[PDB]
Parts: sequence; C-alpha cells; structure tokens
Amino acid sequence: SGFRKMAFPSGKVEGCMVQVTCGTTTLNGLWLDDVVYCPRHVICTSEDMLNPNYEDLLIRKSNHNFLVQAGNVQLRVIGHSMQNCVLKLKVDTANPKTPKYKFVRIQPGQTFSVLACYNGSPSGVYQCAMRPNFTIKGSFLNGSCGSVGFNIDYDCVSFCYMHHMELPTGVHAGTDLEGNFYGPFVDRQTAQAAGTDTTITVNVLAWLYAAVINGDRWFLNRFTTTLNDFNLVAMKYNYEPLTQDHVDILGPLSAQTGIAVLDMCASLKELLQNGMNGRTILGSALLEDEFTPFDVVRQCS
Amino acid sequence: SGFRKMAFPSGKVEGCMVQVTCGTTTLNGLWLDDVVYCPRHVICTSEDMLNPNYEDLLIRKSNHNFLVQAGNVQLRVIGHSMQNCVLKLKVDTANPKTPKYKFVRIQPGQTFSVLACYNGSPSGVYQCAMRPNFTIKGSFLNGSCGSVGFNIDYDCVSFCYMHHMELPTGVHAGTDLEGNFYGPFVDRQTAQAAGTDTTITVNVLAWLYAAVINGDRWFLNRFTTTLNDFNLVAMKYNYEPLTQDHVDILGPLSAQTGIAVLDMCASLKELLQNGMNGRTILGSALLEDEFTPFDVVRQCSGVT
Ligand SMILES: *[C]([O])C1=NC2=N(C(=O)[C]1)C([C])=[C]S2
Ligand SMILES: [Cl-]
Ligand code: NA
Repeated sequence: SGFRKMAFPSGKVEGCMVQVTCGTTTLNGLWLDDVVYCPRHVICTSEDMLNPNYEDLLIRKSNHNFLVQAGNVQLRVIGHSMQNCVLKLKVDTANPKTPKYKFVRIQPGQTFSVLACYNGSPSGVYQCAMRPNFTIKGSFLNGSCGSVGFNIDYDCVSFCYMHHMELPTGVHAGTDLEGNFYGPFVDRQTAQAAGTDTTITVNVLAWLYAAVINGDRWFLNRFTTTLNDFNLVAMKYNYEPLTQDHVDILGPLSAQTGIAVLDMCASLKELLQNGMNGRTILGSALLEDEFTPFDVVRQCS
Repeated sequence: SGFRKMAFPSGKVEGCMVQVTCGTTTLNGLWLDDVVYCPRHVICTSEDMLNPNYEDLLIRKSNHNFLVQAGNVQLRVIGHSMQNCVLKLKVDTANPKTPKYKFVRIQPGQTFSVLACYNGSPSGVYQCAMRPNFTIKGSFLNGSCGSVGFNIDYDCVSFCYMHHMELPTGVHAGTDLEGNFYGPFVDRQTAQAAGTDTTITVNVLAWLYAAVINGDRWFLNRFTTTLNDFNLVAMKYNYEPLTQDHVDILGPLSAQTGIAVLDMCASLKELLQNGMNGRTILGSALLEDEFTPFDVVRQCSGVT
C-alpha cells in the first residue's frame, strides 16, 4: 500500500533516444523504425531565434548536414522532411529496439512520464501532467530539447510530448509527435506568456476518492452541491471548471466508495474553505492534481 | 529550470526482472549472470510464515520446485542456496542483458530508484530515500516482493534494495542484495512496527539549495548560526542532527549559490519555528527531505 507519483519503466524509450547535431546545436532525437524525430529548431542559428523561416532554413540543408548518433554509432541520414514543428530524419538503419508504439495527442489534465535526455543519453525519468494552460512543470536543462513524454499501456508506448522550449516563468512547452504545439505557443523566441495556471479539479477529486479507498475520510462532510454552485466556488480558488464529462468519468470511483460525485465536490469546497488545518491527505499537505481518474482506478484496484 | 522527484532510467534493471514461483506463491526475482535473486520467504505457505525454519524448508525443496520465468521463456533451475534473507537460484543460462553491476548497502538518508514489478513484469519506477527508521515510503501492492532498488553512477548499476514486506503503517521493509535487512525487521508474519521516524536534515538543506537555484529565495535571511545552536533546534523538531561531514557535503551547493550551510541553517531554523506563512517552496507546503545533495547537483547539472 502507498500512493507515490510513479513513472513508467523507461526501458522502451531509452532504446530510441539518439543525438542529433546540426551545425553547433545538439539536442535529442527519437529513433523509431527508420525515422528520427526531433524539434525543427535544431536548424536555427543565432540570428534565427526571433523570426525563423524554417522552410527557408531547411531547403538549404542536405542529408549529411544532420549528424545522428545512436550511442557510439553514427547513423546515415538518407532523407529529411518537416511536419509542423518536428524534423523527420529518414535514416539508413531501422532501430532494432523499436517497441510497439503510437502517437497520441493528449488533453490538459492527462499525465505521462518524461525521460529527460542530454546528448542522446538518458538522465532521469519523472511523472508529469499537462497543465490546463497547456504547459508542463517538468525538469529540463539546456540540451534537453527532444526529450519525449510517454505512457505505456501493456507493452505499447504512446508518445505524447516532445520538449521544445522553456518559458520565462520556468514552465515548459512542447509538441506532440506530429509537430503540433500544445497550446498557443510557437517555436519562436518572441514574447509568449502562458495563461494563468489553474488546478485540475477532476484530478483532485479522483485523488480524494483514492484517499477514501485508502482509509482517509476526515475531510468528508454531509453536504452535497449542484454542478453550477461548485464551479462558482471552485473558480474563486483558480480551479478548473468541472464538466458533466468529468462527472461521468468519476462514476466508477463514486460507485466504489459509495460517495456521490457531487458529495465529493462539496467536500472539496470545504477543503478549499478551511485548508488542511495541520492535517495531510495521502501524505501531502496540498491537494494533489496530477493523478488522473485512470491512474487512481488502476493504482488503487 | 524545474525540480522533480527524478528516478534513474530503469532500462538496465528491466532486463533483469523475472518471475519466481514456488507452489502457489509468485513474486519477482533479479536475474544477474546465471543466478536469480529473490526473497527467501517465497518457499513459505500461510502457516510457514507464522514461524518459518528456512533451512528446513529449503533442504526439502529441490530445483524443479522453483519455476523461473523470464518474459515468456522458462528458466531451468540447476541449484538453490541461501544467503541471509535472499534466495539464490542458479539457472542454466546467463542473462544476456546483464548490465555492469555491484551489490552495495546504502546508509539511511541516501536515495535510490525502485522498479516496482508484479509477477516479473515491471510496472512503475520511482525515487525513494531510506528513512532514518530504515523503512521506505513506497507504493507496493501485493505481488511486488522481489522488486529492487538501485543507483546508477555511469554505466554500473548499484543494487541496494530488495523489497520483502509491507508494514501496517503503509511503509515497506527490505534487505540489501546480500540478504541483510534494513532495520530491526524479520521476514515472517508477526507484530512488526516501524520506529518513530525523523527528518533527514542534510536533505532538507540540499532541497533548499535547489529552490534557491530555481529562483525561490523568499526564505533566505541575513542571519547565520553555529552547528551546535542549530542541532538544539533540530532535535526539538525531530530532525536528524547535522554533523560536520554533512556541512562539507553541502560545500559545492554553498559555493554555487553563495549561501553558507550555517547561513541556510538559519533559514531552516526560522522555517521550523515560524512556518512558511501561506507560502510554498518548489510548490510544496512541507519541507522535502528525500533529495540528497548529490541528487540536487545531478538534476541541476544534467548528468546522464
Ligand atoms: C533546447 O535543447 C533547450 N531546452 C531547454 N533549455 C534550453 O536552454 C535549451 C532550458 C533552459 C530549459 S529546457
Ligand atoms: Cl488525453
Ligand atoms: Na541566513
């Protein structure tokens, strides 16, 4: 028993991490089958941060301009193309460690594991969640671009994130594996502020249900609430609006504990009103919002 | 920027996890070279665990009673022996995915990564710190016995932990890879309770340095202190005493940020007495003590 923010075993992703170099810039690439996926701003020079013309920059590139390094072995680039904001380098060798995989674009509130990488070699793994403002609160240093986020269901790795840049507030922005950025961000060094971050309400509720399953009920009350009255209160604490979809998603956890969704919602209204009063829930002094209902039902059986 | 509870890449350990079954009890085993390591209580039934005689149970067993499964391939046991509380099952084939590895024992307050597994299948990885009471606050449901804890220095995997049991307070107890338990525990079904835990002071200090590196500086102040004065405050709040070696270890962080340890202990002393006052540190409303100074340097420098 225990509730820890657990990341997925990174073995299937480590076997796909390579190093991509263009000019003086080195970042990470994802080697799947005979294609290497990496951020397109690897082809940017110092004068190209603010207003890069990626098409103009890419048409001036040949295959041998891209140096792909898998461990100590150099891969031969035989083709290259641009799909939105990711570069796709066709290489002469299929990755024999290519796992069962697919590309999935995720929604805010969804969680995933990140394999932090530098120079194509893995540094560490940690669990993340897509914030409502389409950023992630990860741990990235210079040279971590190309690090990927993923979920592993059975033995299939669902790649959902690729790191591209850090915003001035310390949060991080990236794309899916088709090159489409999460949120309104662009691979430009101009002023782009992330929206005010809010709490993933559906994740807090599932995390409160997990506390009830684990024998913690000190925060429950005998009040209920309407969906609108809860959203009127939750917005005042910068909580994400709770939708009817979120209510149906919490259905199984509600039936397991015997506590209605709007009953748990009134309990959350009181927790925001009172705080924790020196107490903890599942070991935390704050309300955790990076466990999805899917994580809770799976991890708590 | 950013600071996260970061675990080591678990790929080198994933290629060593196998399933070990003795009768109806199945758990995880660590397959290194031609030997599979697993907890010795795999040979116990519900009545055996009440008061087991392991050498009696082992001398009854033979190689065929041990079912080792590596993925989908069965491994043929050709020998069995005991070393303290781990069972060493010699198999006919050496693991081709054996990494460069060492068996090490870690100190309380040091951190390591745990590859949680269920029936030889790795399901999750996370970062622990060995508590001063020699337990770990992990997430181990049934079927996780045999999961290993490890550190990676360069290419060498230092195995330090093997999960054996869960305690009634939700914490977990285990041994090193040589069978030596961590803490005053035994591998049998009896009334066992973890002692009163304390907070690892040197880890809290390293975590405050991580916040300063990350632009969180509101808790700094103009004051400094001495090691004896702070240790008086640490004992009052159930904090591990800060030794002089602990101060030397924090040396590089004190030089990177410019805040002396005793300077930072003055900040920690004020946080213990007056709280945080509605504010957070690295997005936390409590003092985190599961980051060693080496963990902070490694994450804030990009060592791979
Ligand atoms: C690219 O690779 C990059 N990424 C990142 N960064 C840099 O600089 C670069 C930071 C700072 C964070 S993340
Ligand atoms: Cl999603
Ligand atoms: Na100070």
